[PDB]
Amino acid sequence: TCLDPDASRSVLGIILGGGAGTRLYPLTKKRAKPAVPLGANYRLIDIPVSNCLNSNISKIYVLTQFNSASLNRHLSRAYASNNEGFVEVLAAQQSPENQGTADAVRQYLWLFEEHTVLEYLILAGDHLYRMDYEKFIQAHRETDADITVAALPMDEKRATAFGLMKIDEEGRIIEFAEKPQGEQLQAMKVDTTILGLDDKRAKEMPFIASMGIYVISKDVMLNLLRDKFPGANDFGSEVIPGATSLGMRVQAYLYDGYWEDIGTIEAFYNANLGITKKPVPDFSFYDRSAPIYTQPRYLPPSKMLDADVTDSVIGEGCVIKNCKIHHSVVGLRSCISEGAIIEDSLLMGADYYETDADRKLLAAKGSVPIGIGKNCHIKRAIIDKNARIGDNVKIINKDNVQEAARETDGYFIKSGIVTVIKDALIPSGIII
Amino acid sequence: QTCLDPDASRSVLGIILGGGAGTRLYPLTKKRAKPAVPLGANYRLIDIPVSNCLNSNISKIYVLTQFNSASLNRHLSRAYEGFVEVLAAQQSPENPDWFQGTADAVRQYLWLFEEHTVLEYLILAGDHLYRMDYEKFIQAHRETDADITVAALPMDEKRATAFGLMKIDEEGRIIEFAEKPQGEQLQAMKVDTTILGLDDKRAKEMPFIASMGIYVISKDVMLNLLRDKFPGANDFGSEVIPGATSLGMRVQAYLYDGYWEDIGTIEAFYNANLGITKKPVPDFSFYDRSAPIYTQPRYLPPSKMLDADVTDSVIGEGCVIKNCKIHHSVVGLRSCISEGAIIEDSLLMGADYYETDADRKLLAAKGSVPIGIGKNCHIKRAIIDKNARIGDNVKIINKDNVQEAARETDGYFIKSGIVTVIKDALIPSGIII
Amino acid sequence: QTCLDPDASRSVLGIILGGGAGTRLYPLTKKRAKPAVPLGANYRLIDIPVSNCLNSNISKIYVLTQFNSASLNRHLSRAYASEGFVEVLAAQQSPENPDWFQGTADAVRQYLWLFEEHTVLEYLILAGDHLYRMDYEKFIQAHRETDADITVAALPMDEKRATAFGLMKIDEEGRIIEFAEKPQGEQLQAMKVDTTILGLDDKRAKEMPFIASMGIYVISKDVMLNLLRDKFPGANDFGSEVIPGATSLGMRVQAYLYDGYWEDIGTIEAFYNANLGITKKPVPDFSFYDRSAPIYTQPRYLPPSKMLDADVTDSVIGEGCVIKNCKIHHSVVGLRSCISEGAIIEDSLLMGADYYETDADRKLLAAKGSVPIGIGKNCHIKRAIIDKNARIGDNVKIINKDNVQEAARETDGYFIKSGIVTVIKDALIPSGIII
Amino acid sequence: LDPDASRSVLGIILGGGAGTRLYPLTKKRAKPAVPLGANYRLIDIPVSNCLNSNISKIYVLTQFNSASLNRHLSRAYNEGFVEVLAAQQSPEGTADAVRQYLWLFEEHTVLEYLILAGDHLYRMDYEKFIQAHRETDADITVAALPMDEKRATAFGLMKIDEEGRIIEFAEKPQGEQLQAMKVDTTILGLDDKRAKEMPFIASMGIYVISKDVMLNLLRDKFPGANDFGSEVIPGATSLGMRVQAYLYDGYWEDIGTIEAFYNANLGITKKPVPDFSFYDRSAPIYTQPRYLPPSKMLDADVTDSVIGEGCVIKNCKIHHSVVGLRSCISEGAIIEDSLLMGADYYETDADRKLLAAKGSVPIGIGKNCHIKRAIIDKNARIGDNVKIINKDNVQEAARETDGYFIKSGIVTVIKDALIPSGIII
Ligand SMILES: Nc1ncnc2c1ncn2[C@@H]1O[C@H](COP(=O)(O)OP(=O)(O)OP(=O)(O)O)[C@@H](O)[C@H]1O
Ligand SMILES: Nc1ncnc2c1ncn2[C@@H]1O[C@H](COP(=O)(O)OP(=O)(O)OP(=O)(O)O)[C@@H](O)[C@H]1O
Repeated sequence: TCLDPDASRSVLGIILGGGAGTRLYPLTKKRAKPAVPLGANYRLIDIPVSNCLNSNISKIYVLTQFNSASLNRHLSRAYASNNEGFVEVLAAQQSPENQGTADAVRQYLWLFEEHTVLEYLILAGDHLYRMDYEKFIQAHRETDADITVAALPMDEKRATAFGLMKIDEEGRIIEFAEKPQGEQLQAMKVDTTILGLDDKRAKEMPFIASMGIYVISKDVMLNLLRDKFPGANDFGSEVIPGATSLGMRVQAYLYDGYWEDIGTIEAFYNANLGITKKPVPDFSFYDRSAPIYTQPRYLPPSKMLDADVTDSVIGEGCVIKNCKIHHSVVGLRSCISEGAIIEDSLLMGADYYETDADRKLLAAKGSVPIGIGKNCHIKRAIIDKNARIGDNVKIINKDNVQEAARETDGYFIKSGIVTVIKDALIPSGIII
Repeated sequence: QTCLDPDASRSVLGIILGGGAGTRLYPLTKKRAKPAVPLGANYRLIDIPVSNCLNSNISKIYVLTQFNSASLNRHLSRAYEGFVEVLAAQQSPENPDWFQGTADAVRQYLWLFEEHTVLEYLILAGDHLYRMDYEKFIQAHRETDADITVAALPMDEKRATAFGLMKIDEEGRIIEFAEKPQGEQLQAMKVDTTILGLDDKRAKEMPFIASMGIYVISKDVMLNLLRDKFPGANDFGSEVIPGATSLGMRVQAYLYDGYWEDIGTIEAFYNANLGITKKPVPDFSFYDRSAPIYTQPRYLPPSKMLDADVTDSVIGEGCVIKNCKIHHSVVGLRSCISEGAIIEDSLLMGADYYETDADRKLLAAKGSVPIGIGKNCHIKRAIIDKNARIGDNVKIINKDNVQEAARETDGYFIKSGIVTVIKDALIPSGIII
Repeated sequence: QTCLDPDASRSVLGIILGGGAGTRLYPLTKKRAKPAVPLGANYRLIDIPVSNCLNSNISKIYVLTQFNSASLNRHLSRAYASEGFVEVLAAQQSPENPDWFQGTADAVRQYLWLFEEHTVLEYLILAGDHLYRMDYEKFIQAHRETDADITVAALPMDEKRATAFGLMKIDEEGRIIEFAEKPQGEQLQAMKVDTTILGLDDKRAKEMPFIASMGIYVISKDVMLNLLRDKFPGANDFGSEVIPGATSLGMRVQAYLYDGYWEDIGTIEAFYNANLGITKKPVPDFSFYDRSAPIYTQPRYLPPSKMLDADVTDSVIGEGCVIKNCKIHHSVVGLRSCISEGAIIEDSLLMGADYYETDADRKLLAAKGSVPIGIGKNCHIKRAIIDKNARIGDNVKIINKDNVQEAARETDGYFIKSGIVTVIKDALIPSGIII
Repeated sequence: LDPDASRSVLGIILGGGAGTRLYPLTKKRAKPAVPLGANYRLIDIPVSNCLNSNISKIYVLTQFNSASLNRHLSRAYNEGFVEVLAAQQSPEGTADAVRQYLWLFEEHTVLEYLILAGDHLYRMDYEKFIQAHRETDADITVAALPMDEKRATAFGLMKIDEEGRIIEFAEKPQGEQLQAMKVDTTILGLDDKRAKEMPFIASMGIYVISKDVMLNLLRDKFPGANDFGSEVIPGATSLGMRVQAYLYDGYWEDIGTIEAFYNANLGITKKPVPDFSFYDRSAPIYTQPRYLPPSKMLDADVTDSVIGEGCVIKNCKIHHSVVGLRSCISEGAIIEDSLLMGADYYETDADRKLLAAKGSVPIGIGKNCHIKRAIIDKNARIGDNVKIINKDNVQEAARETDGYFIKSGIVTVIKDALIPSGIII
């Protein structure tokens, strides 16, 4: 492995966040998508960013729909330092009221085209994966590629679930397809050994699917967005396929690592309960070499009055009273009162703590303090930031609902997952 | 409403008395400079004074320590018009066998401090737990036009006999000291804490004020006192201060109010550490929305617990807890507690790094005992310094109940009944302490 | 002796008004957001307000600007990115000058929801094209002590200079009770006041019986939301409409006297004079550097300036210049400037260059018959503003003999405003051309 | 490289010690802090090269601590760092300096230790230099500098085999031993027409040592040595260790003495290419940002000179000179063939008045002075009508009590030296 010029001074990271589907609502109701809490100590945005930094990419642009003081403070307090690097948030619009990937990038082509760089690293979507973009860049160069598309291998089963690419002798992408049913699926079968897989697993996974992350030569992208296809919206559907029709060197690169998508409540839910996996969680946030970074907070060590946790992870600066936590992920600052039970749940915690004087007024006012009230029962749920769950609240959804837009009540049910909205106040005794 | 003009940042220099040799806090100091001794699961002593200075708006700070340490330099380096530099008297991680007093350590570097264009020097002992905004303290030093201002800690007769008591006049000016006075000498030190603005009731119970290693000194005064006046004084506030007073210099007292404990003793250190899990609320809390205690950003992941039962305990960052019972203890960063373990009344300083599966399967094929508390162990009333490789079935419970014990070879010490396993130490399986 | 509490850092948000379409400083603003315009040889306009904030202890700063530019972004990134920040809030996200108008109020209102996300007590509103230094704290301190809703920095002046500003009338306590936009005749005469009321002596108060707003305001957070969302949702001008209206509602709009140099540099003529002004003798009315509150800028690490044979009178030389055998009189020479053999620079502002062209490059340019960046051989440039990366060819004489005053020749690389010739950025004027 | 330097290589800069060769420049400040090129300090050379080489771990060994030296380092420069390690507890060998801190260096988990000793202007990507030490399974790769003969015999030399391996060391060898040192630099890198022109390789004082190796060489194999050059490395070779050589051909000019120093400085003003520029499109020499204003010039006629930052120049002439930062030059003064270190700050017109009515001169070149072939240090106060011209073309001398010291005919005014009006030199 060796890139020259150095990636740090020759590559520009462009993360496609913000602009995304409301597939994560209500989590994206009162906040920029990139800012969505993850793993109890992190935020979605921290993944591609950390990967960029760990991959020696120091020039990072975070694309988003609108501006967030929260996103900034997070990115500013955790990365604003890396020299000659930077991590700037570029926002699509001027307000949270109301795009298309290629559109997103094109909007700021005027800014992008200013940096002296060889390639643009286009990272889009929402995934939990650990990649070293460097090897991916090297391939892009050692092939005089104009566009190098990262590809995920898969057997013909889950193959008709994604968009498939076809490669020639050299691995040059020659054709595309969206869930080719069956009569025309086999046509997409290529022998992936050409991309680095061993005959064994290549015969198992004879299909390649776009991963939604690319490397494009500084000049190509400018020409593609600015001239060849100025009216396109998405990349993996228009630009990429179109640059192919023009006969450009569109190369494939195979990623054989962990890759879990999390653009939906269920996927996200399950992804998060994933680090409580036995005996080894397939994805680990911490890594001796390529760890995921976050905002330094200087929170105290979690306190535990009399808790009986089992198969769960606990975030920083927690205050936990006598209770029972099972198979769950407790976010930072999370307060859990007496006799509470938490099961297969993701408690995102809080952004700040409330003092005793505070819990004092709230009481006299008859309101509920931040946290899980006394003797509450939380099952299969996501309790967003600053939730105020009153006493005796039971979130068990016994009738087993699957859809509910109970916003006014501070919640939402999707795929059977109850999700207490951020800053929501769930009154004592309420059952769900 | 009142501010330091000029600002603390550019007119004050922090001089932290990190420590020297670490005789008192041994074995914790063993080949580790005192300022770096692990504190409250995620911090190090040096964090308190430094943090207090940063929050107090003092960005220029030095840390004197008889010997140096690799980690102290890594901590400060990574953790921190400002700077934090270590000024060692001996560039060796080895515990010095020669003595160096505080005025010695300070005077030895007086020449470098002189190079700084500041009005005062803030002399702080890096051995106590507590929070303080030195801004008013300094503010006071200037408004009272004193040569040296001394922080005063009020206390009752009982606590009084183990401190350096001051006697002030009606204007708060100090005019006489007494080192750990008793009998009649003590009686003669009774003062009217009212003068310093103390509560009238909290005054009847605490008619004594003690120096507390906190001082503000005008530049010139310092150079004068250490160069001309007392060039042979070893102890700073034990001689140099009382000495200044006796020369007619303006030595004013500034009443200090709040939690304050000296933690240079194994017992004192122990206590203050387990004192963070005091059922109601710890009298001292590292966290503070306004002035928190800073430490090194480690990016450790959330602590995992397979089947734990924690009571009156605090868990640091990135711990890996299997099935076990943790009671009234402190668990430092990267701590590994194995299956069947039982922790009672202990302070686990944790580890400096995690051991991988490679070192695992290796130390498992050759048998060696990995870092952490081995299976079915039992640690009662102990301190387990960093990277302790504790075999399985170990029972650290001081059966014979020995107060003082020095078995540095077997990998540990014992003080006031506290079994402190030495850093890096290895206690073979079955061992019983 | 006394300071804010809380301190400006956590309780004061800085909102800067970098500019609209920059139609006044054209062509210096041609495809360049106003905040970015090169200033004083080694700075950009935006450095004045941002630096005043930082030096006043204000770490949370936003910069408003109708459009955007790469340079503004790169600059703020490098010079200040380092709980503070200096983010740009643009109306239009393109470098193209907006052909549509937007006001200072429409501007702020547009992002009020963002400003709304900041737990601050006040909003410091600063214009972004005024040359001056100021410790905003005491001024904010006044806003809190007098429990005002809006405090307006006031500038004393004489009848002659008053007619070009927005004047205000104060009562005995200094509470503003009236406004008048660019008042003249008896309209003006009624705006006379007693300056001693704000702390001026009687000698100067007699010399300057007027006080004009100067685009500096402190504003309680909610007074802002209320005024912009409810009380005047249709206002476009923040200072000539929204303020008076708030006054007209009986809100506590208090004045605060400003002492010192202050100069508007948003028009060409004034921009020219202010920039040339640092060459003043025996001293400059305004100095960029200062022991305690300097005007910051991006660290470039450029090498010291190189001079082969320069007869330089009353001038300023920025970082990394390359002068040969020439004459530089009463001029400002920007960073990376390249003045050639036998050149004569009289009374001009050389913006400089964004980069150095290597020998090789010069070879290609010569072979293609083009001009390298910089003032060419035997060039005579007087009373002009030469924008960044200009390629002035050999023997060019920008001397405007026909004494023209206004001329729009954007196609030839220059506009003439008030007799001041301005060469557009990256312009190229061929050998022997006389302007 | 892989792992990369940033994380696998530690930087150890040595530039303290006596180095008295530079008296009185190093009289007060530590050696690394010596002013340079109008806007720099010696230390910026080896530290800048490191950074531009992706070397983050950087230590700087100095005889003693310096308030101004650390401010310069902190202000100018999250895995990397640049820390100063003092050898003594007060300002009143070389293998010893490294050994003394082995305990500190030992802890860092790296693969190599870049050692940089001595002071001299030069730009080099230590990366290709480490890539070498790695592919050649070297345990110590030494800097190889080719040269003719007048040079070849002046410095120690290295004989290599047909693998680049170093087998011998000869300190200033002449005659038949000098001949037994010819090597044909074809192996190192240079071609045939270049090599023939210089078949002699001399060590530079820069080496790449494998982490462990250096730990063994300093505490075991040779815990009583003083120099890396003539003792540790030569011995290290004899003991039979893979000691390689690394060719380096690029502007190399030492500056350990006033004359070398002085000449290198004025050298940056030499016509065409000065041989060495601090700035560079790729790897520039970094320095502390002072936000100094542009330089004012009332009526200066300057020739073949270079103006540093924030200078306040009145009526005067400047010839073949290098004016440092904050230089205040007065009317009628004439500066030629000199180097002005500049000044560390400015004095207000209100502060100056307090000088006249005190019988003292304000920092900077007073009125109608005449500076010829001299080095005027920082904060130098030179009253009206001074004439540092060295009339009786002396050479060496000494007049500490007279704010100056003469060496190689160069009058070097001590930092803060107050030279009264009318005096001459
Ligand atoms: N030689 C030394 N250099 C630096 N710090 C030291 C040295 N000796 C002790 N210290 C540390 O300095 C601080 C002051 O020591 P100590 O608690 O004895 O203060 P004291 O008795 O109030 O006053 P003094 O030490 O002047 O007599 C403590 O935090 C201690 O660990
Ligand atoms: N759309 C805009 N966005 C940001 N700044 C703007 C905009 N339009 C003008 N500006 C800037 O706003 C300032 C104009 O305000 P100024 O202090 O001159 O007061 P004014 O012109 O008398 O009244 P008003 O504030 O209503 O324009 C200038 O600094 C100008 O460049």
